[PDB]
Amino acid sequence: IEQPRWASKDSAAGAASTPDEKIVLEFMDALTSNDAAKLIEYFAEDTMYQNMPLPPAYGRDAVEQTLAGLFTVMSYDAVETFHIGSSNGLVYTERVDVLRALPTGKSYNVSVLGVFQLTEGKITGWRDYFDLREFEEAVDLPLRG
Amino acid sequence: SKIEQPRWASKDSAAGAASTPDEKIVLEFMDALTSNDAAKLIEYFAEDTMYQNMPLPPAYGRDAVEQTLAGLFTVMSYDAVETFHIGSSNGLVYTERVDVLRALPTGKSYNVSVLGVFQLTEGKITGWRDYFDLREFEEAVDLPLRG
Repeated sequence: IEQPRWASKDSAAGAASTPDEKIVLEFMDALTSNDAAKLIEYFAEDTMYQNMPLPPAYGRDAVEQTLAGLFTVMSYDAVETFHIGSSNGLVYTERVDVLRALPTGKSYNVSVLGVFQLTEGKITGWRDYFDLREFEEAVDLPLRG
Repeated sequence: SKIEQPRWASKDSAAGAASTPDEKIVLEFMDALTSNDAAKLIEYFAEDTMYQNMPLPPAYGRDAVEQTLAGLFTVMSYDAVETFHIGSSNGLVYTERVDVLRALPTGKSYNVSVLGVFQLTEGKITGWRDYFDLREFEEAVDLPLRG
């Protein structure tokens, strides 16, 4: 994967400085496992999940339905984290997701900046920011259209 | 014109406010965004800086950054910048906001969900990278900016 001009090679910024940062870094290694069963155990029952160009999931049940649904048509082949920071109960990861669109077998590097809210070491919020359209026209999978 | 705060926005009262010096810089820069002045905004930048709204190409050095900002203000006006979350670590500042944008060609407005990262040394911006869904904004205000 690409390590951009702007991504500092002070390779921490980039490592976990707080326990939450270590949880978020752990969570994203579970991402490449591609099973929403293992991922959902990091969530509190009162929680959210929203890839922002798509509609949000609220509560633990809805989050599982969305994660699972994603894995029905896509796969994480790699998650690369350049910058990880945290203030005020919030973690921020500026990373790159390597996604294989399952129905078309095609792959893409999604540049993504995410925010996680943790509460007693449980994810109470997860919001991924990126351009949905450039993912779609690159892997032929219009996830909204 | 007015943003209502989403139900997921952290209720920690500090999350909303500037938690460090770097953060209040980045917060004030955000208000200068409503000045729609690339020459005013370019002030906040160290000169070995960069800028990238992430569905668009990166601009490196203040040269491009001011010019890139300049080209955007040709078809766009920031009406408002509502910052829900702001935090910092290891020299970077992150803002989770809503940008109330208006297309000068069509007059239409759309509130764009942004997570931005600002790289700060100096007290001067050395990197600024906005993440958001571009297609959503374009369709909404009818102003193709990539297609």
